[PDB]
Amino acid sequence: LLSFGVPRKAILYPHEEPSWSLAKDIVFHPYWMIFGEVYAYEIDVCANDSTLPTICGPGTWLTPFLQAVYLFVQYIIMVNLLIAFFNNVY
Amino acid sequence: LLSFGVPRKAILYPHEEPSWSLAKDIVFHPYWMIFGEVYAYEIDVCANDSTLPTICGPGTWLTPFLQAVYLFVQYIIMVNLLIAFFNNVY
Ligand SMILES: CCCCCCCC/C=C/CCCCCCCC(=O)O[C@@H](COC(=O)CCCCCCCCCCCCCCC)COP(=O)([O-])OCC[N+](C)(C)C
Ligand SMILES: CCCCCCCC/C=C/CCCCCCCC(=O)O[C@@H](COC(=O)CCCCCCCCCCCCCCC)COP(=O)([O-])OCC[N+](C)(C)C
Ligand SMILES: CCCCCCCC/C=C\CCCCCCCC(=O)O[C@@H](COC(=O)CCCCCCCCCCCCCCC)COP(=O)([O-])OCC[N+](C)(C)C
Ligand SMILES: CCCCCCCC/C=C\CCCCCCCC(=O)O[C@@H](COC(=O)CCCCCCCCCCCCCCC)COP(=O)([O-])OCC[N+](C)(C)C
Ligand SMILES: CCCCCCCC/C=C\CCCCCCCC(=O)O[C@@H](COC(=O)CCCCCCCCCCCCCCC)COP(=O)([O-])OCC[N+](C)(C)C
Ligand SMILES: C[C@@H]1CC[C@@]2(OC1)O[C@H]1C[C@H]3[C@@H]4CC=C5C[C@@H](OCCC(CO)CO)CC[C@]5(C)[C@H]4CC[C@]3(C)[C@H]1[C@@H]2C
Ligand SMILES: [Ca+2]
Repeated sequence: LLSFGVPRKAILYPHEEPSWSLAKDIVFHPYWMIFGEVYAYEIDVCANDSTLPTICGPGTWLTPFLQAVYLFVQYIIMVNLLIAFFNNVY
Repeated sequence: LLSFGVPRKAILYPHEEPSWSLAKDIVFHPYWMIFGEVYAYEIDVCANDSTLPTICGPGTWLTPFLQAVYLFVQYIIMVNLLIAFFNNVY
C-alpha cells in the first residue's frame, strides 16, 4: 500500500508544503482500492472524462501503470493467498 | 481481455485515425473490470441514463452482450480457477 501511495502522491502533487494531510493522502485511496473501488475517472488525469483536469502535468502518465501493478499484487496474489491461508488452516 | 477490448473499441469508435491511444483503449477499461468496476452508465450508450450519448450509433447494442460474456469468463471461470489453483498448491 505504501509502495504505491507515496509515488502516486509525489507525482500528482509536487508543489506541496509539509502538512499532516500528506500522511492521509498516501494511505487513504490505496486502502479503499482493496474494497472494490477503482477511482476510474481519476486514473489518467489528462483524459477528457477526467475529474482532475487541474492535476494533469509532467509525469502523470506513470500513475496508471503504477496502479495496474498495485492491484495485480493486492488481489491476484495477496487476497487469494489469504483465502488460501484460511482454507488450509480452517 | 484483448478478445473483448478490440471489438468494444472498434464498434463504439469507428471514425478513428491511427494513433497510440488505440493501444491504451483496447486494454484500459477491460483491465479495470477485473477489479470491481463495471462502467455501468457506459454500457448501452444509447440509453437515457448514459454518459456517452454522442457514441450511440449503428451496432452499439452489441457491446452489452460482449461485456456480459467477458465478465462471465474472467470471474466465474478464471478468477475462481486461480483461487482453486492456490488452495490446492498452498
Ligand atoms: C502508516 C503510517 C501512515 C502515516 C501516519 C503517521 C502519522 C500519524 C499522525 C499523527 C498526528 C496527526 C495530527 C493531526 C493534527 C491536525 C488535525 C486538525 O487540524 O484537525 C483535523 C482532525 O484530525 C484529527 O483529529 C486526526 C487525529 C489523529 C489521527 C490518528 C493518528 C494515527 C493513528 C491511528 C490509529 C488507528 C488506525 C486504525 C487501526 C485500528 C480536522 O480536519 P477535518 O475536520 O477532517 O477537515 C477540515 C474541516 N474542519 C473545518 C472541520 C476542521
Ligand atoms: C498487449 C499489447 C497492447 C498494446 C501495446 C503495444 C504498444 C506499446 C507502445 C509503445 C510506444 C508508445 C509511444 C507513445 C508516444 C506518444 C506519447 C505522447 O505523446 O505522450 C504521452 C505520454 O505517453 C508515454 O509516455 C507512453 C510511454 C510508453 C508506454 C509503455 C510501453 C508499453 C510497455 C509497458 C510495460 C509495463 C506494463 C506493466 C507490466 C509491468 C502523453 O499523454 P498524456 O500526458 O497522458 O495525455 C496528453 C496530455 N499532455 C498535454 C500532458 C501531453
Ligand atoms: C510482464 C507484464 C507485461 C504486460 C504486457 C504489457 C501491457 C500493455 C502495455 C501498455 C499498453 C499501451 C500503453 C499506451 C500507449 C501509448 C499511449 C499514448 O501514446 O497516448 C495516451 C497516453 O496514455 C498514457 O500515457 C496512459 C497509458 C496507459 C496505461 C495502461 C495501464 C493499464 C492497462 C495495462 C494492464 C493490462 C495489460 C494487459 C495485457 C494484454 C493517450 O493518447 P494521446 O494521443 O497521447 O492523448 C489522448 C488525449 N487525451 C489524453 C486527452 C484523451
Ligand atoms: C519499457 C520498454 C520500452 C517501451 C518504449 C519506451 C518507453 C521507455 C522510456 C522512455 C519514455 C520517457 C519519455 C516520455 C515522454 C512523453 C511525454 C511528454 O511529452 O512529456 C512528459 C514529460 O516527461 C519528462 O520530462 C520526462 C519523462 C520521463 C522521465 C522518467 C522516466 C520514467 C520511466 C523510466 C523507467 C522505465 C522502465 C520500465 C521497464 C518495465 C510528460 O509531460 P508532458 O506530456 O510534457 O506534459 C506537459 C504538461 N503541461 C502542459 C501542463 C506542462
Ligand atoms: C441469436 C438467435 C436469433 C435471435 C433473433 C434475431 C437476431 C439475430 C440476427 C439478426 C439481427 C441483426 C439486425 C438488427 C437490426 C436492428 C437495429 C437497427 O435498426 O439497425 C442497426 C444497424 O445494423 C445494421 O445495419 C446491420 C446489423 C446486423 C449485422 C451484424 C450481425 C451481428 C450478429 C451476427 C451473428 C449473431 C449470432 C449469435 C448467435 C448466438 C443498428 O443501428 P440503428 O438502430 O439503425 O442505429 C441508427 C443510429 N443513427 C441514427 C445514428 C444512424
Ligand atoms: C516507514 C514509514 C514511511 C515513511 C514515514 O513513516 C514511516 O515517515 C514519516 C515522516 C513524516 C513527515 C515528518 C514531518 C512532517 C512535518 C509536519 O509539519 C507540520 C506542518 C503543519 C501541519 O499542518 C503545521 O505547521 C507535517 C507532517 C510531516 C510532513 C510528516 C508526514 C508523514 C511522514 C512523511 C511519515 C511517513 C509515512
Ligand atoms: Ca465494486
